[PDB]
Amino acid sequence: KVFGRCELAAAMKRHGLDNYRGYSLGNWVCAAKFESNFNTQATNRNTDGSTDYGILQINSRWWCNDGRTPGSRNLCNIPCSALLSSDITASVNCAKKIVSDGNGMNAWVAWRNRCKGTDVQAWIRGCRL
Ligand SMILES: [Cl-]
Ligand SMILES: [Cl-]
Ligand SMILES: [Cl-]
Ligand SMILES: [Cl-]
Ligand SMILES: [Cl-]
Ligand SMILES: [Cl-]
Ligand SMILES: [Cl-]
Ligand code: NA
Repeated sequence: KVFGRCELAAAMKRHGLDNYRGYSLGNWVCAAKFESNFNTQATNRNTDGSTDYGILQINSRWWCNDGRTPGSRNLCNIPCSALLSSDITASVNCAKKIVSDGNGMNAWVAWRNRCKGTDVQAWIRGCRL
């Protein structure tokens, strides 16, 4: 599914991401735009052989099982295919674990490079929330 900006903001608000560990909703919407262009089916292969999955590009080295990342962990206890669903529940529940891991949203390279320190409230402007 390719979400609209406000559609995704509403879905993330309903799943408890607004101010989760102090990160306002616009941070999560901005991260999704630049990681995946709001497409749940996005995949990208890394040099190390791991793959990033779904709207928040969650990596198979640590967070999900894809059956082809040798010596990896599955800390979210999910098949990586679950992260590509039109239902963002699995992605949101795993993202809450990642952002609690000590580096906050710096875990998402596109957030650090494109969202951090910008006016992220712009990402939820005009939305009915
Ligand atoms: Cl947009
Ligand atoms: Cl915000
Ligand atoms: Cl594996
Ligand atoms: Cl594991
Ligand atoms: Cl699994
Ligand atoms: Cl959803
Ligand atoms: Cl933090
Ligand atoms: Na894994």
